[PDB]
Amino acid sequence: VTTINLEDIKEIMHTTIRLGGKPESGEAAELPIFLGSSVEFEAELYDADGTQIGTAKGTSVIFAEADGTVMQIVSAFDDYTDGGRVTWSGAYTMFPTDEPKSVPAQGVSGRYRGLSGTRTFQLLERPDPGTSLVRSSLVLNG
Amino acid sequence: GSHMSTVTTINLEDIKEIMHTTIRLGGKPESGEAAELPIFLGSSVEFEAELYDADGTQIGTAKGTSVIFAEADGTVMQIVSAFDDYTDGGRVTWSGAYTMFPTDEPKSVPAQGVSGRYRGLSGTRTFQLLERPDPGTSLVRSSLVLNG
Repeated sequence: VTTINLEDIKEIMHTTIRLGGKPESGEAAELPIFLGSSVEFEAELYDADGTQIGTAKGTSVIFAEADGTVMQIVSAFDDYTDGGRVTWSGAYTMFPTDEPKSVPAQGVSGRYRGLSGTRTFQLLERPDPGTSLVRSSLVLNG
Repeated sequence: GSHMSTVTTINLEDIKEIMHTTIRLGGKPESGEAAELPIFLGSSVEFEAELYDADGTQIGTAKGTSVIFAEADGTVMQIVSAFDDYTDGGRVTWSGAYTMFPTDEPKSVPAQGVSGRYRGLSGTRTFQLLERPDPGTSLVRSSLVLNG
């Protein structure tokens, strides 16, 4: 039974962050709609020795649940030079912002195809709105 | 990179989807840590749906969440994270971002077979809003194409 286990991924994430808010014009202004704050990102992925192992790209958007829990939804994927492509997506709690977060992941190509598991990501440093340092990990099996 | 081999095909067309929705307006956070931050809660939909073939036989269920946001030029988008569970015992995840408007044209995001006969296949999940027979319900025409 195959198990894949990437720990201590260094993830350098180039972020485009958008405030959102009430639409002002267009069809959306005539509908009950708020635009959520969003992050569009591209990232380089490195192993714990600093060797690049791949890249990532995705989008996350802020929303809230009935109980008042502020959430983020993300849809993203990794490309691993060695392993292949791994999609990942789900909703996770926004707060606290410095704890590790995880959503389900699916391997879809290369040696990762047909395995599924969990993609993890923890914000270490956000020095400016353009780049974040993330500590990441991936487990797949099947 | 993604998978280009298309040795095996699964093509599900003309799925009739009865979608039950929980709609939240969103807006500015009113309490807590989020309120001190410059953020907006996107309008969101949490949904569960029964999936039928064209004969009225249930072929599965779907569950997910979608949220409205916008691109830099102001184009309104939705992001969705979801999955189908089919009656033959497999799951297909699907997620991505698509342009909101017009709300009546077919939309689609990438899809991944994760278990059952779908495992290891990849492709596209499509969905088209046909009508809203009441504020809690959407009737959707859907299709799923997977290969690998």
